Amino acid sequence: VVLQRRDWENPGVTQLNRLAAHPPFASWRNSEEARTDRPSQQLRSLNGEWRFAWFPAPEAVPESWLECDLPEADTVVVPSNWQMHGYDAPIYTNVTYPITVNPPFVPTENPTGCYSLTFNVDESWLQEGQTRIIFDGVNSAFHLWCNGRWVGYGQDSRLPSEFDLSAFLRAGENRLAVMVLRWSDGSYLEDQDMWRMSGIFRDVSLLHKPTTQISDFHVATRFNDDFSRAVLEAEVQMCGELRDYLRVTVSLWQGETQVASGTAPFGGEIIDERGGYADRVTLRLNVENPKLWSAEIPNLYRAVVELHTADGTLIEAEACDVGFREVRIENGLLLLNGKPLLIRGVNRHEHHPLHGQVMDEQTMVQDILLMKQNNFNAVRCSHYPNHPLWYTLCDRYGLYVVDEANIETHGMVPMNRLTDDPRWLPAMSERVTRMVQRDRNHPSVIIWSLGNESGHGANHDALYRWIKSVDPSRPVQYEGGGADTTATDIICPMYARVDEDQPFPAVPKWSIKKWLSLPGETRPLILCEYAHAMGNSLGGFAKYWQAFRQYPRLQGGFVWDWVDQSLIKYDENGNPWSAYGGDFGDTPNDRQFCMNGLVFADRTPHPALTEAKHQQQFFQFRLSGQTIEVTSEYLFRHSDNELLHWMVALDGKPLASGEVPLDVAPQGKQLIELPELPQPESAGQLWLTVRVVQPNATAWSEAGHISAWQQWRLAENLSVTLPAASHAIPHLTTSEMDFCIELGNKRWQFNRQSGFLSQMWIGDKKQLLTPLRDQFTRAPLDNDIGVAEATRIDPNAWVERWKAAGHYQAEAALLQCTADTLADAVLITTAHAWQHQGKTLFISRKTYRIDGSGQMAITVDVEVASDTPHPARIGLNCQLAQVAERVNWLGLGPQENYPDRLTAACFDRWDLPLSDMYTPYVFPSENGLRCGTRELNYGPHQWRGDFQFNISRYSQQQLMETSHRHLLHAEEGTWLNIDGFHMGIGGDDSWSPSVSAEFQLSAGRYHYQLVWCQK
Amino acid sequence: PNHPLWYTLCDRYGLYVVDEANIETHGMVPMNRLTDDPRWLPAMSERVTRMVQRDRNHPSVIIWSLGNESGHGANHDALYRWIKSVDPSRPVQYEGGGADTTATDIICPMYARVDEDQPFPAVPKWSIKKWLSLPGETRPLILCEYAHAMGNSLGGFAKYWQAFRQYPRLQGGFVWDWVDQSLIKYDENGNPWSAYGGDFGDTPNDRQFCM
Amino acid sequence: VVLQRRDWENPGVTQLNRLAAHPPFASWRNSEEARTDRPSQQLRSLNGEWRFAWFPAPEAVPESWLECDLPEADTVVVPSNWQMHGYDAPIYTNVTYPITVNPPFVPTENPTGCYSLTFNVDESWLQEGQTRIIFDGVNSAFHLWCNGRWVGYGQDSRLPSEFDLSAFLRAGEN
Ligand SMILES: CC(C)S[C@@H]1O[C@H](CO)[C@H](O)[C@H](O)[C@H]1O
Ligand SMILES: CC(C)S[C@@H]1O[C@H](CO)[C@H](O)[C@H](O)[C@H]1O
Ligand SMILES: [Mg+2]
Ligand SMILES: [Mg+2]
Ligand SMILES: [Mg+2]
Ligand SMILES: [Mg+2]
Ligand code: NA
Ligand code: NA
Ligand code: NA
Ligand code: NA
Ligand code: NA
Repeated sequence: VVLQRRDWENPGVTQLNRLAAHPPFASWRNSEEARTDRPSQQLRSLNGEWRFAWFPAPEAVPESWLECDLPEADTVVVPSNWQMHGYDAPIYTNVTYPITVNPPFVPTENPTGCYSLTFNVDESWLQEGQTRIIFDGVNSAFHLWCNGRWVGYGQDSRLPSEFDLSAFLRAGENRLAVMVLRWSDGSYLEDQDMWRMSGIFRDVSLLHKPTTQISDFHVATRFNDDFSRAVLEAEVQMCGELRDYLRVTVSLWQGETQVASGTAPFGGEIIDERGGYADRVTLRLNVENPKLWSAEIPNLYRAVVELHTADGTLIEAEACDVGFREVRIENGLLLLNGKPLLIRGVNRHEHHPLHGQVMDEQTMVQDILLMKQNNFNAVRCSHYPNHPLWYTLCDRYGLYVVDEANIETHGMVPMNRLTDDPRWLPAMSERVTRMVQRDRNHPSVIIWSLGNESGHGANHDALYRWIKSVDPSRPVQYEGGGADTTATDIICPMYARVDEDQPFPAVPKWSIKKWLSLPGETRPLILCEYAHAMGNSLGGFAKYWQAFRQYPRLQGGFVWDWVDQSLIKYDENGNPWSAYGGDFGDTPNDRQFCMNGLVFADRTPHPALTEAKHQQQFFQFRLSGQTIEVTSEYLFRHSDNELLHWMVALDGKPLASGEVPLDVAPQGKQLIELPELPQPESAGQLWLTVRVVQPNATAWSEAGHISAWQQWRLAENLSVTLPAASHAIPHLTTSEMDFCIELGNKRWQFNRQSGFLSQMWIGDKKQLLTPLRDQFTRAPLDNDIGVAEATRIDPNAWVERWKAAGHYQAEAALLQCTADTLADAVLITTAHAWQHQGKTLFISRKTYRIDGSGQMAITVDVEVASDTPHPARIGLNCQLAQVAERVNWLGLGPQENYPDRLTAACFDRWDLPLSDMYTPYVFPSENGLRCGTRELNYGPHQWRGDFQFNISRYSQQQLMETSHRHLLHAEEGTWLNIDGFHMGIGGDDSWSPSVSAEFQLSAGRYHYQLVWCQK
Repeated sequence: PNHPLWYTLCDRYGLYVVDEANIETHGMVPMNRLTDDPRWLPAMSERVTRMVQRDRNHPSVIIWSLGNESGHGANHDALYRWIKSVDPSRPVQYEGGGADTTATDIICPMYARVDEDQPFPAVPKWSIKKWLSLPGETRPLILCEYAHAMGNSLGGFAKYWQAFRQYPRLQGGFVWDWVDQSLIKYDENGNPWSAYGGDFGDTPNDRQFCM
Repeated sequence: VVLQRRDWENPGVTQLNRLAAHPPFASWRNSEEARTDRPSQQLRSLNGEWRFAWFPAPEAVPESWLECDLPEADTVVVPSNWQMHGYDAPIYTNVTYPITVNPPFVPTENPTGCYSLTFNVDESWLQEGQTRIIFDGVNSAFHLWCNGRWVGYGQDSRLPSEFDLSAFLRAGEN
């Protein structure tokens, strides 16, 4: 019958004998436990060691397994994904379905997980009431047997499936048998861009309820105009036998204080001609001056729902955290408690590099802490309902949540093929309706989402209206079909750019500024996805935030995304390395596209995270003469855990510092006048830095937390004093092959065949391993690479244009190499042409001036042919002989920064270990650049000028040639890249050119100057 | 939905048709117990979607109905929007939950009187003249059922028609109903007679209310 | 499977193997016949004399009935309501359900109409294309078998239920 019906190939059967969905239950039999959220003896965990056997198909499972343990089975921890235990390979595919697209059919080879548990049930649980099993997450579908008897069936990987086991259990030893199918008709609705895994990956629990029970409860909070009065409305539903003596009490608590209470017998108001709900009641509680919930101040109350008898005997209690907040759209603005939100959001998948898609509390808290510490106030559940604890944590820590239905049909052609099909409406409706029924009481959830990347079908319109009808308290959004369809309250595009239109047919991505004012358009715009943080990315992130702040109806967005979906593999010596698509024999696959995070999989930050933090700052600063103006972007809180540290430094040398307490009302301004600063004697640029510091620890941060910072140039004194002339004079030695410059024991060698500084000497120690040459290329970032365009690779991608123009193959041709003796210096003049098969790409003209002081002044003038694609960089490189421990620089830092991602970096004197000047991106690329650098120190060398640089033990060539970071080997000496100019990194998306025009090297003629000397 | 030939005949002879989904849950307590329940949405959706897919090409079909006497539930709102989305060419009506809910483009009460209010709790039947001008109301009013023609009836039929002609937004209605649902039985003499509820041993029954 | 699954007591199962709904089809192989709305050779009526046996419950139906005619069956006109042929009583109730309100369950004593038809199919219909059966209205739910083999299931008394019979039919008698 089970093998005969094939319920996993029928979108009309999404469950059999599954109980109704509901908010989180614990069936407390003690009111104080419910109030204080203590554990409940009526809610047991079945997590721990289970038995597991893997089969290639459900037809291969022996019938004996229903009755007793398979000797061949292993003992595994549950929850788990079975790919994480190595029973088969996890698959990384983005858009293309991991199975042949033939709905509703799945492959006959369907990996099957056979889970079983032998466990005790006490007779007291069976003597009365109802015992149910709860599977919080099973991927992708499953049948359930209890003591050899079939119980039911479930689909939807991301919401709990519950079954009444009351008639199946015996007192004493019981056995569960769970047959989990990797593929089902549900998989067609689960095409999210992530690892495709399977198994019992979320909690399993047993819940005992009395026969007469609270079956559902809904909490709403409505307010007066100024939010000084609230009504809390609680609708309560029961199951079992109705009796006149039954009562529902709802009490509301602030800490240990009961704030309000209401009691009523069952019997709802008249609904229609047939009467009302005899099995429901609605309690209304008045609350004066409620403490309001926000991400800023997550004020929470506790509501306790008691089912009891008139004489005061408790039957059972349930409870939830209540956050008094109103979400509404009015006049084109999304308001929370009357105030326009600015969403500092991120998309977050549930991912662990060891445990796969199994979530644990520690990882969840770590993510929330890091989010809040980096000025995020909002998270999108991309693209499925989360582990239930996630919402409890967001309620308490204070984050705005977009709860999203587990529906994505990205790989369909066209994308709406299923979602326009009425045959798929039931299956889609359950994914939406069961999420709402589960999560509707969480205050952190402020917006519902209908799913992701499933086009726009009539099924979306139906389910949009269903949500609007059952829950008017939360806007509904959905991006599919062009981001502004009739199924969305919010214009919610993905990767729409700030100023640049991308007018695709049918589904254009308008520039976000333009989008708001299209004829007839009134809604708020919040990007559901933007700033694709794949690898070295988040270029142009500041452009988004400038527009967010300037335009009221641009209310932010959610970065894609939080955490790299890299998985851990082990080499022969047991050393872990980070793996991505294809590393498990999974094919077809989308390689490194699973890694788009602001943090690595182990939650170590990428440099891009600091740019996010800075741009999402909650205080804005302006400087006018002596006065600093601080503006608060908080909506609800005063700045009561904030002080402003200011610091004035001359070229990194502190000159004055101080601190002022911040007392800024929400949306307010404070004026801080600095003291009149003493005049510095020496030349250089004064820099003002201000930090906002949180003196007191919070639930989410340590004492001393820096939340905001800003820098300005103050007065500059130009160096006018003549460098007191040295008496020494360098000597020119000329041979046919070389120009050699000599000063004391210092020697500079210029090769006359190549035209490059080929070697330098201090005494008898060589300084270079490779000659100092021009470099116009970088090891391609993920943004440079893009995607494959079916029959070939996209010719529009930066890497493809560079390769086609012969940038990586370009060979230097010497045009001129001359030497001149001056009064107190030797002048070397060179010119090179870089050519590809007869076409001149670049001309470099250099002068090298070596004087008595031992300094070599390099002047570089470059012509770039207007018809060659703009080059990745205009700079010089060499492999230095020395490996030193520290790198010291006066410039932007301390972290990696690029021309379109350097707003977070500060100008100062920085000192780091060499290893910190390399960014360990899992997919290797150009990395570790620091911009606006005036002085660089490494070992015996000092370079001065105005440049960008990176420095590491890996050549651009190796980075370019290596697919994984663990495969990188330190080279002899140290590779130095010094750029006069470096192209932006982009990142608006990672599958098309995204470097903005002002960050491309398009000027045609470039000049930079550099001084190389010994320090 | 009717036998498919009905719509062909209405196309050709010329009658305006309200096509109505096969959903009536009158005997539930309260009336919307199933239609507000998301577990019943799939079964309900099929009765609406499959009607629209069958009948959408008939010119005689000018209005879609979501069913009859099933209260007002969230499933009605979903299915109302589904129809507006797939077929913008036809208004959608539904009488349940008070005749003027968010699930109807047309105020479509049953047995609302001309001048007399019937102020039932939750689901009042206002006078039709009064209903039109209720604060914020703009929709046309067309009675889905009026003038209950049971036996010696249609008293005051003129009163409806006077109002229909006078008020532009009173655009008429559908009499209840066309044909007596009596069945033929045979006695001892083998002579046919007209039978109603109870006459087949059927019990409980509602007697002559089928006529 | 059929008696075990009890699809008639499950609001999540409204059909099995039923084809998508669509506007009226006739599948004319001649454009002029289509234009003039004349009969189509590809649309046959199965109305007429069928075999029928009444049972008090689906459990009471003999397995043999799938394979061959039941001797106790009567020959009846279809389309028909079996109450009009006197097999059980038609019930007139207005609001109150004729069954106990206990959704989704129905009485165990659930009158069951066992219809059958022996009919012929042209060999040409089977050598090419797709042959479907169309039930314009069946009240209130039904399972369908063809040549002893289970085809599918349908609900909603007032809309056509269509099933693909191509793999079930043989040339000649079915
Ligand atoms: C590559 C695009 C055509 S689809 C693109 O893929 C991304 C890869 O991280 C994300 O999954 C985005 O949501 C999706 O729009
Ligand atoms: C008797 C009323 C309470 S219900 C009333 O019954 C009528 C009897 O013909 C019709 O069926 C109407 O549609 C219905 O509203
Ligand atoms: Mg299925
Ligand atoms: Mg996708
Ligand atoms: Mg704990
Ligand atoms: Mg059924
Ligand atoms: Na804004
Ligand atoms: Na991705
Ligand atoms: Na590489
Ligand atoms: Na009129
Ligand atoms: Na009647």
